[PDB]
Amino acid sequence: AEEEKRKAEEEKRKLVLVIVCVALLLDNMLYMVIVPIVPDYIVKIGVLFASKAILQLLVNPLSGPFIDRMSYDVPLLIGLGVMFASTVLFAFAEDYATLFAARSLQGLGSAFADTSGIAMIADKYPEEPERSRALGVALAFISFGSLVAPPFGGILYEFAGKRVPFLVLAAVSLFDALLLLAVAKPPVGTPIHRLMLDPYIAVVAGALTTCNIPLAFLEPTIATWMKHTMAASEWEMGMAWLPAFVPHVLGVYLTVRLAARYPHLQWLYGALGLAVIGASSCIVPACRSFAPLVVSLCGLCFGIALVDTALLPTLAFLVDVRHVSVYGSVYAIADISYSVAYALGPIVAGHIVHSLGFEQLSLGMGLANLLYAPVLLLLRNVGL
Ligand SMILES: O[C@H]1CCCC[C@@H]1N1CCC(c2ccccc2)CC1
Repeated sequence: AEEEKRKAEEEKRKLVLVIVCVALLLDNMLYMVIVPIVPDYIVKIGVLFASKAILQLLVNPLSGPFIDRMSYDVPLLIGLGVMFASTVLFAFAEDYATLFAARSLQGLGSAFADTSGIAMIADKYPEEPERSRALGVALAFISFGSLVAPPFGGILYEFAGKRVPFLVLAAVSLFDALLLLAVAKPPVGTPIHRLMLDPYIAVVAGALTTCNIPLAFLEPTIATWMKHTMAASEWEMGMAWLPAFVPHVLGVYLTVRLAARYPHLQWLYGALGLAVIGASSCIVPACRSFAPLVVSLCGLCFGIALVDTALLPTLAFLVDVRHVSVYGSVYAIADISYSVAYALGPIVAGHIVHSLGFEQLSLGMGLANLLYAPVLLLLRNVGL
Protein backbone atom coordinates (compact mmCIF):
# COMPACT_ATOMS: atom_id res chain seq x y z
CA ALA A 1 0.00 0.00 0.00
CA GLU A 2 2.94 2.32 -0.64
CA GLU A 3 1.64 3.72 -3.92
CA GLU A 4 -1.81 4.20 -2.37
CA LYS A 5 0.03 6.03 0.42
CA ARG A 6 1.87 8.28 -2.02
CA LYS A 7 -1.27 9.01 -4.05
CA ALA A 8 -3.28 9.76 -0.91
CA GLU A 9 -0.41 11.97 0.29
CA GLU A 10 -0.75 13.89 -2.96
CA GLU A 11 -4.54 14.04 -2.52
CA LYS A 12 -4.29 15.47 1.01
CA ARG A 13 -1.61 17.90 -0.15
CA LYS A 14 -3.64 19.08 -3.16
CA LEU A 15 -6.75 19.35 -0.98
CA VAL A 16 -4.83 21.52 1.47
CA LEU A 17 -3.66 23.69 -1.45
CA VAL A 18 -7.21 24.06 -2.83
CA ILE A 19 -8.72 24.69 0.61
CA VAL A 20 -6.09 27.28 1.51
CA CYS A 21 -6.53 29.02 -1.85
CA VAL A 22 -10.29 29.12 -1.27
CA ALA A 23 -9.66 30.52 2.22
CA LEU A 24 -7.54 33.24 0.59
CA LEU A 25 -10.43 33.84 -1.83
CA LEU A 26 -12.86 34.19 1.07
CA ASP A 27 -10.63 36.63 2.94
CA ASN A 28 -9.93 38.83 -0.07
CA MET A 29 -13.60 38.66 -1.08
CA LEU A 30 -14.45 39.91 2.40
CA TYR A 31 -11.95 42.76 2.06
CA MET A 32 -12.89 44.10 -1.36
CA VAL A 33 -16.63 43.57 -0.79
CA ILE A 34 -16.75 45.52 2.47
CA VAL A 35 -14.75 48.45 1.04
CA PRO A 36 -17.82 50.00 -0.69
CA ILE A 37 -20.49 49.20 1.92
CA VAL A 38 -19.07 51.02 4.99
CA PRO A 39 -20.00 54.72 4.19
CA ASP A 40 -23.70 53.88 4.32
CA TYR A 41 -23.28 53.96 8.11
CA ILE A 42 -22.17 57.30 9.39
CA VAL A 43 -11.87 61.06 7.58
CA LYS A 44 -12.87 58.43 10.15
CA ILE A 45 -13.43 55.73 7.51
CA GLY A 46 -10.02 55.84 5.90
CA VAL A 47 -8.80 55.31 9.45
CA LEU A 48 -11.10 52.28 9.60
CA PHE A 49 -9.50 50.73 6.52
CA ALA A 50 -6.02 51.69 7.64
CA SER A 51 -6.82 50.50 11.16
CA LYS A 52 -7.48 47.06 9.75
CA ALA A 53 -4.11 47.23 8.06
CA ILE A 54 -2.30 48.96 10.94
CA LEU A 55 -3.68 46.45 13.42
CA GLN A 56 -2.30 43.87 10.98
CA LEU A 57 1.05 45.69 11.25
CA LEU A 58 0.60 45.36 15.02
CA VAL A 59 -0.19 41.67 15.20
CA ASN A 60 1.83 39.92 12.46
CA PRO A 61 5.34 40.79 13.81
CA LEU A 62 4.03 39.20 16.97
CA SER A 63 2.07 36.52 15.10
CA GLY A 64 5.13 35.50 13.05
CA PRO A 65 6.83 33.90 16.05
CA PHE A 66 3.43 32.61 17.22
CA ILE A 67 3.06 31.03 13.76
CA ASP A 68 6.53 29.45 13.76
CA ARG A 69 6.02 27.95 17.23
CA MET A 70 3.37 25.61 15.82
CA SER A 71 2.35 23.59 12.79
CA TYR A 72 0.61 26.01 10.49
CA ASP A 73 -2.80 24.26 10.33
CA VAL A 74 -3.62 25.59 13.79
CA PRO A 75 -2.81 29.25 12.90
CA LEU A 76 -4.99 28.80 9.87
CA LEU A 77 -7.76 27.44 12.10
CA ILE A 78 -7.26 30.62 14.16
CA GLY A 79 -7.37 32.76 11.03
CA LEU A 80 -10.59 31.34 9.63
CA GLY A 81 -12.17 31.38 13.09
CA VAL A 82 -11.66 35.11 13.47
CA MET A 83 -12.74 35.44 9.82
CA PHE A 84 -16.06 33.89 10.86
CA ALA A 85 -16.20 36.21 13.89
CA SER A 86 -15.61 39.34 11.80
CA THR A 87 -18.01 38.24 9.08
CA VAL A 88 -20.93 37.67 11.41
CA LEU A 89 -19.96 40.94 13.10
CA PHE A 90 -20.53 42.53 9.70
CA ALA A 91 -23.77 40.72 8.98
CA PHE A 92 -25.65 41.32 12.21
CA ALA A 93 -24.15 44.62 13.41
CA GLU A 94 -24.68 47.98 11.71
CA ASP A 95 -23.08 50.59 14.04
CA TYR A 96 -19.85 52.19 12.85
CA ALA A 97 -17.74 51.01 15.80
CA THR A 98 -18.77 47.34 15.59
CA LEU A 99 -18.05 47.62 11.86
CA PHE A 100 -14.71 49.16 12.86
CA ALA A 101 -13.84 46.36 15.27
CA ALA A 102 -14.95 43.82 12.68
CA ARG A 103 -12.70 45.34 10.01
CA SER A 104 -9.87 45.48 12.55
CA LEU A 105 -10.45 41.89 13.65
CA GLN A 106 -10.28 41.07 9.97
CA GLY A 107 -6.88 42.75 10.01
CA LEU A 108 -5.60 40.28 12.58
CA GLY A 109 -7.37 37.51 10.70
CA SER A 110 -5.58 38.43 7.49
CA ALA A 111 -2.32 38.29 9.46
CA PHE A 112 -2.95 34.78 10.85
CA ALA A 113 -4.86 33.26 7.91
CA ASP A 114 -3.01 34.78 4.95
CA THR A 115 0.47 34.46 6.47
CA SER A 116 -0.02 30.87 7.63
CA GLY A 117 -1.79 29.99 4.39
CA ILE A 118 1.00 31.18 2.13
CA ALA A 119 3.38 29.62 4.66
CA MET A 120 1.84 26.15 4.45
CA ILE A 121 1.64 26.41 0.67
CA ALA A 122 5.38 27.07 0.83
CA ASP A 123 5.91 24.17 3.26
CA LYS A 124 3.77 21.53 1.57
CA TYR A 125 5.40 22.31 -1.79
CA PRO A 126 9.11 22.07 -0.93
CA GLU A 127 10.28 21.45 -4.49
CA GLU A 128 10.85 24.67 -6.42
CA PRO A 129 9.13 24.05 -9.84
CA GLU A 130 5.93 23.12 -8.02
CA ARG A 131 6.33 25.61 -5.16
CA SER A 132 6.18 28.43 -7.68
CA ARG A 133 3.17 26.77 -9.32
CA ALA A 134 1.34 26.49 -6.01
CA LEU A 135 2.13 30.06 -5.00
CA GLY A 136 0.93 31.10 -8.45
CA VAL A 137 -2.40 29.35 -7.89
CA ALA A 138 -2.52 31.04 -4.47
CA LEU A 139 -2.05 34.37 -6.25
CA ALA A 140 -4.75 33.34 -8.73
CA PHE A 141 -7.34 32.82 -6.01
CA ILE A 142 -6.21 35.99 -4.22
CA SER A 143 -6.68 38.01 -7.41
CA PHE A 144 -10.05 36.34 -7.98
CA GLY A 145 -11.27 37.29 -4.52
CA SER A 146 -9.76 40.75 -4.79
CA LEU A 147 -10.91 41.66 -8.31
CA VAL A 148 -13.97 39.69 -9.45
CA ALA A 149 -15.54 39.69 -5.99
CA PRO A 150 -16.41 43.46 -5.90
CA PRO A 151 -18.74 42.84 -8.89
CA PHE A 152 -20.45 39.98 -7.03
CA GLY A 153 -20.47 42.11 -3.89
CA GLY A 154 -22.08 45.02 -5.69
CA ILE A 155 -24.68 42.81 -7.32
CA LEU A 156 -25.44 41.09 -3.98
CA TYR A 157 -25.35 44.26 -1.87
CA GLU A 158 -27.50 46.62 -3.92
CA PHE A 159 -29.76 43.66 -4.65
CA ALA A 160 -29.57 41.67 -1.40
CA GLY A 161 -28.40 43.86 1.52
CA LYS A 162 -25.64 42.68 3.84
CA ARG A 163 -27.23 40.18 6.25
CA VAL A 164 -27.72 37.18 3.95
CA PRO A 165 -24.55 37.77 1.81
CA PHE A 166 -22.22 37.90 4.75
CA LEU A 167 -24.00 35.06 6.52
CA VAL A 168 -23.68 32.83 3.43
CA LEU A 169 -20.04 33.95 3.20
CA ALA A 170 -19.60 33.19 6.90
CA ALA A 171 -21.15 29.80 6.12
CA VAL A 172 -18.53 29.20 3.43
CA SER A 173 -15.84 30.41 5.86
CA LEU A 174 -16.87 28.06 8.67
CA PHE A 175 -17.31 25.21 6.18
CA ASP A 176 -13.86 25.82 4.71
CA ALA A 177 -12.35 25.90 8.21
CA LEU A 178 -14.08 22.66 9.19
CA LEU A 179 -13.06 21.11 5.87
CA LEU A 180 -9.47 22.07 6.66
CA LEU A 181 -9.97 20.28 9.97
CA ALA A 182 -11.40 17.32 8.05
CA VAL A 183 -8.41 17.11 5.69
CA ALA A 184 -5.45 18.10 7.92
CA LYS A 185 -6.53 17.03 11.45
CA PRO A 186 -3.91 18.76 13.64
CA PRO A 187 12.52 23.83 15.70
CA VAL A 188 13.55 27.37 16.62
CA GLY A 189 13.05 30.09 14.03
CA THR A 190 14.90 33.09 12.76
CA PRO A 191 14.02 36.19 14.79
CA ILE A 192 12.54 39.19 13.06
CA HIS A 193 15.52 40.95 14.71
CA ARG A 194 17.68 38.78 12.41
CA LEU A 195 15.44 39.09 9.33
CA MET A 196 15.15 42.90 9.32
CA LEU A 197 18.94 43.26 9.31
CA ASP A 198 19.29 40.84 6.37
CA PRO A 199 19.75 42.74 3.08
CA TYR A 200 17.96 40.20 0.92
CA ILE A 201 14.79 39.94 3.03
CA ALA A 202 14.86 43.75 3.24
CA VAL A 203 15.00 44.22 -0.52
CA VAL A 204 12.24 41.67 -1.12
CA ALA A 205 10.12 43.29 1.62
CA GLY A 206 10.67 46.70 0.05
CA ALA A 207 9.62 45.13 -3.24
CA LEU A 208 6.39 43.85 -1.73
CA THR A 209 5.74 47.24 -0.09
CA THR A 210 6.37 49.16 -3.31
CA CYS A 211 4.34 46.77 -5.47
CA ASN A 212 1.44 46.90 -3.03
CA ILE A 213 1.53 50.71 -2.70
CA PRO A 214 -0.36 51.41 -6.00
CA LEU A 215 -3.18 49.06 -5.09
CA ALA A 216 -2.99 50.69 -1.67
CA PHE A 217 -3.34 54.26 -2.84
CA LEU A 218 -5.65 53.85 -5.82
CA GLU A 219 -8.59 51.82 -4.49
CA PRO A 220 -10.26 54.57 -2.37
CA THR A 221 -8.99 57.16 -4.89
CA ILE A 222 -10.02 55.76 -8.28
CA ALA A 223 -13.65 56.61 -7.40
CA THR A 224 -13.12 60.35 -6.93
CA TRP A 225 -10.87 60.39 -9.99
CA MET A 226 -13.72 58.89 -12.02
CA LYS A 227 -16.01 61.58 -10.60
CA HIS A 228 -13.60 64.45 -11.26
CA THR A 229 -12.14 63.52 -14.63
CA MET A 230 -14.36 60.98 -16.38
CA ALA A 231 -17.78 61.83 -14.81
CA ALA A 232 -18.72 58.25 -13.94
CA SER A 233 -21.64 56.62 -12.12
CA GLU A 234 -22.73 53.43 -10.32
CA TRP A 235 -22.34 50.90 -13.15
CA GLU A 236 -19.04 52.39 -14.37
CA MET A 237 -16.50 52.79 -11.55
CA GLY A 238 -17.51 49.60 -9.74
CA MET A 239 -16.58 47.05 -12.41
CA ALA A 240 -13.46 48.85 -13.66
CA TRP A 241 -11.41 46.43 -11.55
CA LEU A 242 -13.07 43.29 -12.97
CA PRO A 243 -11.25 43.05 -16.37
CA ALA A 244 -7.86 43.15 -14.63
CA PHE A 245 -8.39 39.63 -13.29
CA VAL A 246 -7.87 37.77 -16.57
CA PRO A 247 -4.48 39.38 -17.38
CA HIS A 248 -3.34 38.88 -13.74
CA VAL A 249 -3.55 35.09 -13.72
CA LEU A 250 -2.16 35.04 -17.26
CA GLY A 251 0.78 37.09 -16.04
CA VAL A 252 1.05 34.58 -13.19
CA TYR A 253 1.33 31.80 -15.78
CA LEU A 254 4.34 33.55 -17.32
CA THR A 255 6.15 33.67 -14.01
CA VAL A 256 5.12 30.13 -13.33
CA ARG A 257 6.30 28.77 -16.69
CA LEU A 258 9.47 30.87 -16.64
CA ALA A 259 10.03 29.57 -13.11
CA ALA A 260 10.80 26.20 -14.73
CA ARG A 261 12.16 27.20 -18.15
CA TYR A 262 14.71 29.89 -17.23
CA PRO A 263 15.09 30.03 -13.42
CA HIS A 264 18.41 31.93 -13.66
CA LEU A 265 17.43 35.60 -13.57
CA GLN A 266 14.15 35.31 -11.65
CA TRP A 267 14.90 38.64 -9.98
CA LEU A 268 14.89 40.05 -13.52
CA TYR A 269 11.35 38.72 -13.90
CA GLY A 270 10.72 40.11 -10.46
CA ALA A 271 11.91 43.63 -11.18
CA LEU A 272 10.40 43.69 -14.68
CA GLY A 273 7.02 43.51 -12.95
CA LEU A 274 7.89 46.56 -10.87
CA ALA A 275 9.06 48.31 -14.03
CA VAL A 276 5.73 47.83 -15.72
CA ILE A 277 4.06 49.16 -12.58
CA GLY A 278 6.15 52.22 -13.40
CA ALA A 279 4.46 52.01 -16.80
CA SER A 280 1.22 52.13 -14.82
CA SER A 281 2.74 55.08 -12.96
CA CYS A 282 2.96 56.77 -16.36
CA ILE A 283 -0.23 55.50 -17.97
CA VAL A 284 -2.86 56.00 -15.24
CA PRO A 285 -3.44 59.82 -15.26
CA ALA A 286 -3.85 60.02 -19.08
CA CYS A 287 -6.88 57.78 -19.63
CA ARG A 288 -9.56 59.28 -21.86
CA SER A 289 -12.36 56.70 -21.56
CA PHE A 290 -13.26 53.45 -19.81
CA ALA A 291 -10.94 51.28 -21.92
CA PRO A 292 -7.61 53.12 -21.23
CA LEU A 293 -8.16 53.04 -17.47
CA VAL A 294 -9.21 49.38 -17.69
CA VAL A 295 -6.06 48.44 -19.63
CA SER A 296 -3.99 50.53 -17.20
CA LEU A 297 -5.34 48.60 -14.24
CA CYS A 298 -4.80 45.41 -16.25
CA GLY A 299 -1.16 46.38 -16.52
CA LEU A 300 -1.14 47.19 -12.80
CA CYS A 301 -2.53 43.81 -11.75
CA PHE A 302 -0.27 42.19 -14.38
CA GLY A 303 2.83 43.74 -12.84
CA ILE A 304 1.94 42.95 -9.25
CA ALA A 305 1.06 39.41 -10.37
CA LEU A 306 4.57 39.12 -11.79
CA VAL A 307 6.11 40.61 -8.63
CA ASP A 308 4.19 38.45 -6.13
CA THR A 309 4.41 35.25 -8.17
CA ALA A 310 8.14 35.85 -8.69
CA LEU A 311 8.97 37.07 -5.17
CA LEU A 312 6.93 34.87 -2.85
CA PRO A 313 8.70 31.65 -4.00
CA THR A 314 12.15 33.21 -3.79
CA LEU A 315 11.25 34.52 -0.33
CA ALA A 316 10.79 30.94 0.89
CA PHE A 317 13.91 29.99 -1.08
CA LEU A 318 15.80 32.78 0.72
CA VAL A 319 14.71 31.67 4.18
CA ASP A 320 15.50 28.11 3.06
CA VAL A 321 19.08 28.79 1.98
CA ARG A 322 20.25 31.66 4.14
CA HIS A 323 18.15 31.12 7.28
CA VAL A 324 16.38 28.31 9.14
CA SER A 325 13.66 26.59 7.10
CA VAL A 326 10.50 27.91 8.71
CA TYR A 327 7.99 29.96 6.75
CA GLY A 328 5.88 31.82 9.30
CA SER A 329 8.12 34.76 10.13
CA VAL A 330 9.28 35.37 6.57
CA TYR A 331 5.79 35.67 5.17
CA ALA A 332 5.01 37.65 8.28
CA ILE A 333 7.63 40.03 6.85
CA ALA A 334 5.85 39.84 3.47
CA ASP A 335 2.54 40.59 5.15
CA ILE A 336 4.13 43.48 7.09
CA SER A 337 5.04 44.87 3.65
CA TYR A 338 1.49 44.39 2.32
CA SER A 339 0.12 45.83 5.54
CA VAL A 340 2.26 48.96 5.64
CA ALA A 341 1.16 49.69 2.08
CA TYR A 342 -2.55 49.20 2.82
CA ALA A 343 -2.15 51.14 6.09
CA LEU A 344 -0.49 54.16 4.52
CA GLY A 345 -3.17 53.97 1.83
CA PRO A 346 -6.59 55.18 3.01
CA ILE A 347 -5.37 57.73 5.55
CA VAL A 348 -3.22 59.87 3.26
CA ALA A 349 -4.41 58.98 -0.26
CA GLY A 350 -7.66 60.91 -0.42
CA HIS A 351 -6.32 63.99 1.32
CA ILE A 352 -3.25 64.31 -0.88
CA VAL A 353 -5.39 63.87 -3.99
CA HIS A 354 -7.61 66.61 -2.58
CA SER A 355 -4.58 68.77 -1.80
CA LEU A 356 -1.78 67.97 -4.24
CA GLY A 357 -3.83 66.19 -6.90
CA PHE A 358 -3.81 62.85 -8.64
CA GLU A 359 -0.99 63.31 -11.15
CA GLN A 360 1.21 64.11 -8.14
CA LEU A 361 0.27 60.74 -6.62
CA SER A 362 0.95 58.97 -9.93
CA LEU A 363 4.33 60.70 -10.23
CA GLY A 364 4.95 59.78 -6.60
CA MET A 365 4.37 56.15 -7.55
CA GLY A 366 6.72 56.78 -10.46
CA LEU A 367 9.43 58.27 -8.24
CA ALA A 368 9.09 55.47 -5.67
CA ASN A 369 9.14 52.64 -8.20
CA LEU A 370 11.88 54.21 -10.34
CA LEU A 371 14.03 54.75 -7.27
CA TYR A 372 13.30 51.15 -6.26
CA ALA A 373 13.43 49.10 -9.50
CA PRO A 374 17.27 48.83 -9.73
CA VAL A 375 17.42 47.89 -6.02
CA LEU A 376 16.38 44.38 -7.16
CA LEU A 377 19.96 44.12 -8.46
CA LEU A 378 20.78 43.23 -4.81
CA LEU A 379 19.59 39.64 -5.49
CA ARG A 380 22.30 39.22 -8.09
CA ASN A 381 23.91 35.84 -7.27
CA VAL A 382 21.22 34.44 -4.97
CA GLY A 383 19.60 32.05 -7.48
CA LEU A 384 22.56 29.63 -7.43
O1 LIG B 1 2.08 40.93 -1.36
C1 LIG B 1 1.42 39.74 -1.60
C2 LIG B 1 1.95 38.72 -0.61
C3 LIG B 1 1.30 38.94 0.75
C4 LIG B 1 -0.16 38.49 0.67
C5 LIG B 1 -0.89 38.88 -0.63
C6 LIG B 1 -0.12 40.01 -1.48
N1 LIG B 1 -0.65 40.34 -2.71
C7 LIG B 1 -1.27 41.50 -2.50
C8 LIG B 1 -2.11 42.07 -3.66
C9 LIG B 1 -2.96 40.96 -4.21
C10 LIG B 1 -3.78 41.46 -5.41
C11 LIG B 1 -4.32 42.74 -5.35
C12 LIG B 1 -5.06 43.22 -6.41
C13 LIG B 1 -5.24 42.43 -7.53
C14 LIG B 1 -4.70 41.16 -7.59
C15 LIG B 1 -3.97 40.67 -6.51
C16 LIG B 1 -2.01 39.87 -4.63
C17 LIG B 1 -1.31 39.39 -3.34
